[PDB]
Amino acid sequence: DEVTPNHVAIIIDGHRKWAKSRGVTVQEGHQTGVNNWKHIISRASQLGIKLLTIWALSPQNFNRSKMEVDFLMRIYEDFLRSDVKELVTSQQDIQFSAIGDKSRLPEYLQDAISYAEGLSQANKGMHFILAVAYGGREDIVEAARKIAAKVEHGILRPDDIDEATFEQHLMTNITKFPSPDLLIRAAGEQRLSNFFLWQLPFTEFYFTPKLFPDFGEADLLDALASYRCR
Amino acid sequence: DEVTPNHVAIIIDGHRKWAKSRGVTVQEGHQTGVNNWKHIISRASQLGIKLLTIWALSPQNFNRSKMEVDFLMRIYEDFLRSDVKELVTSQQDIQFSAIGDKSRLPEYLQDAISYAEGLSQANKGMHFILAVAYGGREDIVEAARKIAAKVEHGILRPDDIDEATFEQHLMTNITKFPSPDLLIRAAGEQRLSNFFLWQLPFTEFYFTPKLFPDFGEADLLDALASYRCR
Ligand SMILES: CC(C)=CCSP(=O)(O)OP(=O)(O)O
Ligand SMILES: CC(C)=CCSP(=O)(O)OP(=O)(O)O
Ligand SMILES: [Mg+2]
Ligand SMILES: [Mg+2]
Repeated sequence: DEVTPNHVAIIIDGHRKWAKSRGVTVQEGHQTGVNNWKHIISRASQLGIKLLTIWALSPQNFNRSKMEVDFLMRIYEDFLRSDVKELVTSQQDIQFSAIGDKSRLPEYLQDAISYAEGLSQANKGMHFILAVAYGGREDIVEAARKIAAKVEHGILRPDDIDEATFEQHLMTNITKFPSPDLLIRAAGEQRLSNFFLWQLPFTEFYFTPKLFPDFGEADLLDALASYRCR
Repeated sequence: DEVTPNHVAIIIDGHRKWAKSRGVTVQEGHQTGVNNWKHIISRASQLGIKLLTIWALSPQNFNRSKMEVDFLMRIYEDFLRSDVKELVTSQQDIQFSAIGDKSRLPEYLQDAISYAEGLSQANKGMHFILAVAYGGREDIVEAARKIAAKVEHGILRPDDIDEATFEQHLMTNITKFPSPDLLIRAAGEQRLSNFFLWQLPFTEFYFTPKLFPDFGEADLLDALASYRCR
């Protein structure tokens, strides 16, 4: 249909709460979370969603323990090496990109990223964006900075700045669907936590109490049925 | 306490639904809505909230019928002439400002605005912002434009642009609490509808099904008790 969102974005959350309640380590909470992604992605592809964004890491998250953050970075490298490789080379023909401040990830993660982006570069199936070291304020600031540089070199005048111009300097300029139709946030909190900001003026929000390690294909289906009801 | 938000913002909504269900005119839905404001404002003042923002009109709302929009503009002039005058001159000593594209309101509304802003100019009680012809994308765009002009005149260089700089060119630069701690939206929809965007990265969202003509002091209390629970 057209009652199918073009862009769906997901804030993952609840991994430590989940660990805690399972009597298990937070690293294991994280790993079980990330293991969900591939099925979520496949399911969104089957539903004819054109873009799925999973938010994996904010700039503020670099304030957690070094050990926690390093474990996440490796779990993500592993995801991009096994799971994403499968997705891009499967019949789903998924296109992979990452957005965020990549300069800020270790070299090994940056390499995993460019490998999966190269591998999937010509694919024509659903776009999958992994937003990693991505923050909405930082995106806007960085847009404003690029536009200012262009102003400084006479390439652009101040009154040329409109939404559309602004939109082309954001990190979402890699899609024609920058603005999510549907934003899903697991684990019950009702806030954006410095995810997309510019990109959300008419996005439908969907909040579930479900902890993300428990979040599956059915939970995506549920979010979509809410969406179709609005 | 400090478990009292500094800034609370409210998206009003549900007036036509309410009219419809009361068998009454939408103009009357709107009037009964706006009549709620003064008690909401007084209550927020009593609770020690430092800033309340009520969003009265978006740029997209200029797409409704001319008659509807004109009725709203007059209802707002009346609010600023009777109710706000009382609030600013009462012991609550409320400070009034309006934000948004004021150029775009009729002259009579612009005059009501400057009169209430002058009247309350030296007050020291709670700040009350009426956001009228205000849209979050437009705010960001207009910020970016001012900053670009300043770049063009050598007043600012591109790498001087940071959050803080960005924040000082937004329409919320009239407060030291630009970012709401708590955002309330009546009538059940779960979206921002092009309200604040930059200002919301850590704002707590509170959605009530209550139609705004039915929204009173108790509903503000309820939103605050949810907030204190997060
Ligand atoms: C999805 C991740 C990367 C963003 C962080 S959600 P969080 O638990 O880090 O943020 P809050 O502390 O819940 O506002
Ligand atoms: C509070 C007012 C001024 C903003 C508009 S809320 P709305 O009913 O105009 O917007 P939606 O159509 O519900 O997205
Ligand atoms: Mg968390
Ligand atoms: Mg409405």
